[PDB]
Amino acid sequence: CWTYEEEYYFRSNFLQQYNKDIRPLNDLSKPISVGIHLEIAKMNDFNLAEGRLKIQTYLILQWYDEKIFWNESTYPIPKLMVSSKKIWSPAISVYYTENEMDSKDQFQMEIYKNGSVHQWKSFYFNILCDVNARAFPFDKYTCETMFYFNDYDIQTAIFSSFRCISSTDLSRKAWYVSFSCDTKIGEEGSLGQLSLKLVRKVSLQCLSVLLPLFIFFILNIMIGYLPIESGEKVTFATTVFLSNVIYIDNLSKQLPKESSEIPLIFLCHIFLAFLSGLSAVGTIITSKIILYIMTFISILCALVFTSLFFESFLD
Amino acid sequence: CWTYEEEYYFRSNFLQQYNKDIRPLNDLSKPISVGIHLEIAKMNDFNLAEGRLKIQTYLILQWYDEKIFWNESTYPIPKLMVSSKKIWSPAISVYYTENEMDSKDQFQMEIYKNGSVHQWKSFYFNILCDVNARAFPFDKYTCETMFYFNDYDIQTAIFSSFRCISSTDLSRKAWYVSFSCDTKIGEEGSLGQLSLKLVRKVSLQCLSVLLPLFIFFILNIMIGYLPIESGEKVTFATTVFLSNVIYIDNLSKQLPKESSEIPLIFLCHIFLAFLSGLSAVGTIITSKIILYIMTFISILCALVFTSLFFESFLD
Amino acid sequence: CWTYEEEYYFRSNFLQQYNKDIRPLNDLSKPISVGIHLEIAKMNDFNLAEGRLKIQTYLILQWYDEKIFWNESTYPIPKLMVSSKKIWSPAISVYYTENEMDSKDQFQMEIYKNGSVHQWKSFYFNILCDVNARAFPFDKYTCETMFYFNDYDIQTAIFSSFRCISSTDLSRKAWYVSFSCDTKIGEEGSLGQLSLKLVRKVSLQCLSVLLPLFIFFILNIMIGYLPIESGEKVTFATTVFLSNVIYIDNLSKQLPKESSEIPLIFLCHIFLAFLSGLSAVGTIITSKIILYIMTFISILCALVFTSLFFESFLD
Amino acid sequence: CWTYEEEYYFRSNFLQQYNKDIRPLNDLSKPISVGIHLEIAKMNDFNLAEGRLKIQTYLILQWYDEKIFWNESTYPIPKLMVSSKKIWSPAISVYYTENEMDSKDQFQMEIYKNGSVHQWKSFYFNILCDVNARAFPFDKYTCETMFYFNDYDIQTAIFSSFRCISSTDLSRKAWYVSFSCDTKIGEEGSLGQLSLKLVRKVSLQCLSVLLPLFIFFILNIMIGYLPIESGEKVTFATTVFLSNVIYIDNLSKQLPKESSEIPLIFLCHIFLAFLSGLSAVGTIITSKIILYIMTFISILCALVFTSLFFESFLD
Amino acid sequence: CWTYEEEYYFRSNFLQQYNKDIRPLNDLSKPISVGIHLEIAKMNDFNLAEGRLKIQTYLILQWYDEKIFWNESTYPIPKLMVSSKKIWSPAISVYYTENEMDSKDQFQMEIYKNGSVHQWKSFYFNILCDVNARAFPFDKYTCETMFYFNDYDIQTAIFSSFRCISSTDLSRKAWYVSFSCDTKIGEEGSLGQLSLKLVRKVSLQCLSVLLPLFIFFILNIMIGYLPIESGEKVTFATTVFLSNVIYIDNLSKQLPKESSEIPLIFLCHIFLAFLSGLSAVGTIITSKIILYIMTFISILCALVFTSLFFESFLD
Ligand SMILES: *[C@@H]1O[C@H](CO)[C@@H](O[C@@H]2O[C@H](CO)[C@@H](O[C@@H]3O[C@H](CO)[C@@H](O)[C@H](O)[C@@H]3O)[C@H](O)[C@H]2NC(C)=O)[C@H](O)[C@H]1NC(C)=O
Ligand SMILES: *[C@@H]1O[C@H](CO)[C@@H](O[C@@H]2O[C@H](CO)[C@@H](O[C@@H]3O[C@H](CO)[C@@H](O)[C@H](O)[C@@H]3O)[C@H](O)[C@H]2NC(C)=O)[C@H](O)[C@H]1NC(C)=O
Ligand SMILES: *[C@@H]1O[C@H](CO)[C@@H](O[C@@H]2O[C@H](CO)[C@@H](O[C@@H]3O[C@H](CO)[C@@H](O)[C@H](O)[C@@H]3O)[C@H](O)[C@H]2NC(C)=O)[C@H](O)[C@H]1NC(C)=O
Ligand SMILES: *[C@@H]1O[C@H](CO)[C@@H](O[C@@H]2O[C@H](CO)[C@@H](O[C@@H]3O[C@H](CO)[C@@H](O)[C@H](O)[C@@H]3O)[C@H](O)[C@H]2NC(C)=O)[C@H](O)[C@H]1NC(C)=O
Ligand SMILES: *[C@@H]1O[C@H](CO)[C@@H](O[C@@H]2O[C@H](CO)[C@@H](O[C@@H]3O[C@H](CO)[C@@H](O)[C@H](O)[C@@H]3O)[C@H](O)[C@H]2NC(C)=O)[C@H](O)[C@H]1NC(C)=O
Ligand SMILES: CC[N+](CC)(CC(=O)Nc1c(C)cccc1C)Cc1ccccc1
Ligand SMILES: CC[N+](CC)(CC(=O)Nc1c(C)cccc1C)Cc1ccccc1
Ligand SMILES: CC[N+](CC)(CC(=O)Nc1c(C)cccc1C)Cc1ccccc1
Ligand SMILES: CC[N+](CC)(CC(=O)Nc1c(C)cccc1C)Cc1ccccc1
Ligand SMILES: CC[N+](CC)(CC(=O)Nc1c(C)cccc1C)Cc1ccccc1
Repeated sequence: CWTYEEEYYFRSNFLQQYNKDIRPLNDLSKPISVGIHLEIAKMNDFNLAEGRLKIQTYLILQWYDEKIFWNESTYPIPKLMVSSKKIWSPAISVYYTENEMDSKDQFQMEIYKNGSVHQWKSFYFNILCDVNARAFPFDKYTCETMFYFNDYDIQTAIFSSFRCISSTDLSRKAWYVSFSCDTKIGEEGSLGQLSLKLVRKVSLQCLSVLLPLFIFFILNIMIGYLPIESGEKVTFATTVFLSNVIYIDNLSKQLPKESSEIPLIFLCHIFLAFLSGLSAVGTIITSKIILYIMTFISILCALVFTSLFFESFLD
Repeated sequence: CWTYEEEYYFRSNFLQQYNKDIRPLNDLSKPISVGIHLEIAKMNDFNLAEGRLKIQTYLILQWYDEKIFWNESTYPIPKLMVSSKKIWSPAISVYYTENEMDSKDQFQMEIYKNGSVHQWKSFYFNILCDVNARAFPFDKYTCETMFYFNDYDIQTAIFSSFRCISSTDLSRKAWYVSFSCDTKIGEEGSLGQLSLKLVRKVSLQCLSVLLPLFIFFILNIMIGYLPIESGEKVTFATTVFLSNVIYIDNLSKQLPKESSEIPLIFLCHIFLAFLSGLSAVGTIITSKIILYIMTFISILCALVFTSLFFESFLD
Repeated sequence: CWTYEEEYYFRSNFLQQYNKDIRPLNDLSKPISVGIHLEIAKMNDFNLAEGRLKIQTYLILQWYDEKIFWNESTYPIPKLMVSSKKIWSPAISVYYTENEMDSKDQFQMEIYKNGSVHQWKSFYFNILCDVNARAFPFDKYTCETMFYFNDYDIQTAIFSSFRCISSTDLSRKAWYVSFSCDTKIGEEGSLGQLSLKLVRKVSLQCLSVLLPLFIFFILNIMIGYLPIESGEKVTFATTVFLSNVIYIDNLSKQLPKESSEIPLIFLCHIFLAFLSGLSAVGTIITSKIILYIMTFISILCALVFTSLFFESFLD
Repeated sequence: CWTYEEEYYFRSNFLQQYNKDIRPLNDLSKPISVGIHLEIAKMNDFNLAEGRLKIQTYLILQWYDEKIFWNESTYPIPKLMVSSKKIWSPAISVYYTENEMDSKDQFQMEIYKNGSVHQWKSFYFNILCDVNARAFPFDKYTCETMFYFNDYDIQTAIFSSFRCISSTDLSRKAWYVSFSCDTKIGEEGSLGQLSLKLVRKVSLQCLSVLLPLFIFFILNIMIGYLPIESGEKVTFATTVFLSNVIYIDNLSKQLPKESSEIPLIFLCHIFLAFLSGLSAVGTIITSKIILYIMTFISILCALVFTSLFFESFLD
Repeated sequence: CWTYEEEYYFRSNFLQQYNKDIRPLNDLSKPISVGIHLEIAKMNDFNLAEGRLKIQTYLILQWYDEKIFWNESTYPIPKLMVSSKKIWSPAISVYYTENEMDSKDQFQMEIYKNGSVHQWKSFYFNILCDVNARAFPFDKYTCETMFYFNDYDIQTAIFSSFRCISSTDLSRKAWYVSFSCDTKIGEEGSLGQLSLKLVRKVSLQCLSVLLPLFIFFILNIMIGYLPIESGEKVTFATTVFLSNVIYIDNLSKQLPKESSEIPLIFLCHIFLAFLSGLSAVGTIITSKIILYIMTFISILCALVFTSLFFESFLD
């Protein structure tokens, strides 16, 4: 039941010989052990096509201050909240986001009688991702980032643990999210790794991108069965060809810009456009002076590519 | 009728033994009760398609400072405005917007003779929303967020109330907005839950989504009654099929992404496309030469989808 | 002809018993009168379709400091420039933009011998607008916001005047701008109201939005006078309908998010698409088993709508 | 060869009776003369269609501090670098960008033995521009802005000079950039006027726009020299009409907004559309059963517009 | 094995006669030598079409503080981490990004017993690039930036070295990146010149602009060898030519904005069009009153352009 006056007197006289610039140890030749417990709360996913996933994480850093220990016999307080600029706290940062991460300290530290210190932090940053889009829509992403100390190497401060959990609502929207994190020993200090794996789901909206690949397909075989007596055919074919190539342009603006392998949808569209153009050329050449063969080739190639797509299919 | 000199003296000598880092209580073993009165002022709606609603709220925090009580006998001032960095105030935040909420303190606190303190705050944040598009064009959105203390748990500071009102303009902008908020007890402290539910008002701007379905329904059913003597029947069937599939492609781009269940319009149109394609395939197979039974069943399937669509109709 | 040393001596000893947190009045029970002179400098109009106009205004606040009066007999200075953080100034803000307006105090206050103080401020904020699109593309907007004190109510500080002017270059670019501003008495203090009225010009570039409609009108009535012999008519028409319904979606994207009345362009496009669909159905049923009648109906409806548009026409 | 110790001693005792809030003059009734030397380094051009050109400029302000003069007899230092918050420097700003210019001071001031002070500044601001698109694609723009003291009027501080230069790599791509600079005298003190004139280059990619102008020209002339025996002439004329109007729309989507006058190419294509439609309706009348007059009118108008276009043609 | 108390005592008494505004030299008439070691970590190339590449670099500045030398005999500390606002550090900046680079000092400095000081910095800035489009899609970019001291010239501070390395993952993604950096001597002090060269990799996705040309080429050369007896030849030529105009319009939207040369592919296409259209004209006009000649010229010039492209062809 500590009253205001004694908490005031304590706060006046509990950092007497304390310098927040010095790691709180009785022997400074050894590292200070900091534990981390991380929770991935949300993902943005806006620029995931360009290779950047904007995620938010919550950290609970825990360490031991060996200079701010007291006992209730003299100060009947079991714990306190102390601002971040009054005592030593470690500065953490993640690779490739130093300049685009505001890092405003707003959560005070919580310090116990025996020196245990807990600090709350939240990071909102881009984690770069590598895209495997051979099967599209069902692209797969792998992401990685490393947390490190802003000022301390392995001989000055070390991550004693690194655990990650999830809010259970990461994978609720069009992603299978699987994470793993553990502490590594980097060249310039102790690092905490964080690896994410995102696998797109089978949403109807994502599969709508297949319909164009259907349309042209129909239109393609639909050049064959037309008024061959009329020259309209060649013109019609040309028209289709144009549309197809234009669509490919628009298509390239959606595909993950840089995949480990070329997506099969693009190859199918290229094949269809090439076949339509050659069909127009062939019909006009015949008019100057194959059907079943063209249909057989189309069927063979399309079935091979669809079989590959089924092979790479996920559920 | 306090003059400038006596208010100057009071301001000089009214925080003598006061530390703003300490909750203003005479017994600190119990939580400080903070009451909140909230008003949802505006909505953005821009990114509601992605699943984020950007709202602005005005908060009136009210608590009791037990160390700044005075009486008019010695200080003829009934109330004062004192800056946010002179006396203790609680820092509030909302889930999932810690790192994208500027939180600039610009309104001073108002303190009465007996310690009653009122503070004004304004938050402008993204409240994540979940979309149900079963009845699209009309969609339903549910949004939720929680307010919490940056620094205090249930044993150090508690929300004694949580009330919300509106500006009477949220309803006007093409949305039925209904909200409900109350104080909860979370795992890590007292929380203020705020829940929003947005339905979409009826607009004549949804003939854009009704007309195509009606016209395509009529065209599709009219394929049965044609100059069946003419082979053009299969031509009409194919052209209608392509038109339907192109419409599917266009439509799928204006449905919400994270839809809980597939919208009914999509099912109606995709089934109509299936029907027309089956009709064309049957016509061509007959020309070159179970189908009828399936078509008969299909019409019933469309009747089922249309009944579900009308059952979910709003006003 | 005051020298550096006497201005130095003055600046050292002219805020002796002054607290910038107190209103500079000899009797603090009465309000402090602050006069405002505003000027709308520029408009953005980028997001005006979404219902937000971004304007920049210049303010000249003028009040009387009843505690910093001096006379040239002792200090040969007629006036001074004193930084904003040395003497009391009122904090002003506007509705619905508290969280997205960066308060950078960069202009010093100008204080005369008799206490008159002038301060320069510049605000850059969104002002929400209500749209009327009954006549489109010649849409009309009404916008409105209020200025208020951050920290003072009617019994503490009051706007003694509120006057606005314009830079004369507001209406030079595709808008007729009319403004009006006066001081009101709000529930929570004195308010300064600012009302804008924007009316779009007749820019011939804007008129191209009517060009697509004309394309269809032609194609539409260009369905009857064709090689009807070729049942394909049905097909051409179905193409037309598809095109119209793919346009209408983009147009709905273009239209103002919400209008007090439904724009006529949308209704006309809906009618044209409907007529095209019925034309297809009619040719189909006729082939299973009007031209001049269809033309008369189209002419009547179009003339009625254009007559309503001309009735609503302004300038 | 001044050592560390004597520079330390100098820095300690060279602002003894110096207030940075007072203009450094021995007679403060007269203005302080500040000289400016500006260099336009880069332009952004991204929003130049909307009328905003984002430019970066480097300023070297020069003035004379009459209170920080010393001689090497007592302080063997010829010049020093002193931070911006130790001595008086003038605050400069530009019109219509006060709220969207960071204005971070990062370059120290260079002060010589006799008081001459040089300061570096870099502005990155939008400068509103007026577009003249009569000649398209060779559109031309004019921009202007003014620099002014944040805190001083003509009787307290004046610009003694205002010179400008370019970066020598400014007009090297797609623009003929010209500049002018002079010291005006407004109602709120001395002003520094900066005027820019941008003229688009003759990049052959832009000349691609002229290809359609000839195509649709060829097509209109071509309508007459065809198998007029076939009534299809109506169909072909309607086709060129529809294509021309569709183009007109697409091009209008490219023309700059708020243009001073309607571009010539727009009128050319409008008249070509009119000619095509007139020919189509004339052929329809012929089928129902002025030609040479229409051809003469069209040739005259098109040749007049082309002569004009080529008259303004640059290079 | 230094304990907390002696490090506290050291930090209290190791900046006794130190001014962080003074370069840490014993003879200040000579420059202070600062070494740099740079690493381009990532690049964004989102706006690379506009000519701006956004790269992130990591710097390790190294210099010698001649005033903070101590020895272990009195202070058993071999090195220390000291904040950036306790001792002198140089301010570095790069050309043309002063106003769009946050520059937050977050990494402390590491100082050794003998005065060697290291500092960590990270810059995230745009580096302007020049585009060569002669080989399309295999465009080549050249970029350059210059690092300099915010406050020091060649007689006050100098870059003793300037070395750059790479993270080895720059070129992993659709770019050949080759850097080079060395120190220069500019007119405003020592400079660090950084040069980049980007050359797009030869993918298959970047070979979908080959097919549209090739096919078109054939089509264009297939206008001559046709059933010339059939007058429809001219109609097919108009169809292909309209396709050509549409494809030219599409392609003009993909080229880099400001290329030094004229993209060869764009040339090929536009020239093929103009000459084929002239051939069709020639045919119709002559009938109103060459084929092989136009085919020969088209082949000659198209092959000349293709060879000109193959010349610079990369892999
Ligand atoms: C320093 O003091 C702190 C708190 O005074 C100690 O931490 C607390 O230690 C107790 C056990 O001594 C923990 O109790 C256990 O908590 C878990 C919750 O995960 C619960 O499941 C168990 O049934 C049990 O109640 C308590 O959680 C823990 N709290 C915190 C915040 O750490 C710490 O152990 C002391 N260290 C030393 C070296 O004395
Ligand atoms: C501490 O002092 C404050 C103000 O001096 C007290 O708050 C005020 O309490 C009075 C009643 O004592 C309230 O009067 C009532 O106001 C309501 C408005 O809802 C009105 O409908 C009633 O007819 C009556 O006039 C007054 O509103 C209220 N004002 C504020 C700003 O809180 C507070 O009760 C005092 N606390 C204690 C423990 O004495
Ligand atoms: C306190 O002192 C200030 C400045 O000495 C007084 O304001 C000034 O008052 C004079 C007249 O007393 C004004 O002169 C007039 O100015 C207008 C411009 O609007 C001009 O058109 C007239 O011909 C005449 O010259 C002067 O403008 C005005 N200046 C300012 C900045 O307010 C103020 O009246 C004094 N107040 C008291 C209570 O004595
Ligand atoms: C106060 O002292 C400063 C520097 O100590 C003087 O500025 C410098 O003045 C000298 C002449 O006294 C200038 O020398 C000339 O420089 C030009 C460069 O344009 C050169 O072409 C000539 O051959 C000659 O060397 C020097 O440039 C100039 N430097 C600067 C940075 O301004 C200033 O004149 C003194 N003022 C008074 C009132 O004594
Ligand atoms: C001032 O003290 C610092 C550190 O005490 C000295 O820097 C260090 O100097 C030693 C040699 O005296 C270097 O050792 C060598 O390091 C290289 C790594 O490149 C290694 O390959 C060699 O086998 C050898 O171990 C050490 O690297 C170096 N460290 C740093 C961070 O620079 C510095 O030389 C002293 N200055 C003077 C003037 O004595
Ligand atoms: C949900 C409360 N939340 C977010 C509002 C995060 C939090 O404690 N989750 C958490 C963590 C971080 C680790 C393990 C287990 C759990 C449940 C509080 C918070 C913590 C640090 C910084 C900011 C907020
Ligand atoms: C409209 C005035 N307004 C916004 C300009 C908000 C305000 O009082 N509404 C309100 C609240 C917040 C609670 C209950 C009842 C009402 C009417 C003032 C304000 C309050 C807090 C923070 C910022 C501004
Ligand atoms: C044009 C000079 N200008 C803008 C550059 C604005 C200014 O005085 N016009 C003004 C105002 C604000 C009210 C009434 C009458 C007039 C002429 C100076 C300025 C004023 C306040 C803040 C920033 C700049
Ligand atoms: C190129 C060096 N540069 C830009 C990196 C600008 C500079 O000296 N050009 C300059 C100026 C500003 C006026 C007249 C003549 C010249 C050559 C240095 C700089 C100057 C001021 C502010 C920031 C940087
Ligand atoms: C990978 C660690 N990293 C980035 C996390 C960069 C780093 O040491 N690479 C580096 C440099 C900068 C120069 C030479 C050799 C190497 C390996 C540390 C770092 C350095 C400066 C600023 C911030 C972080």
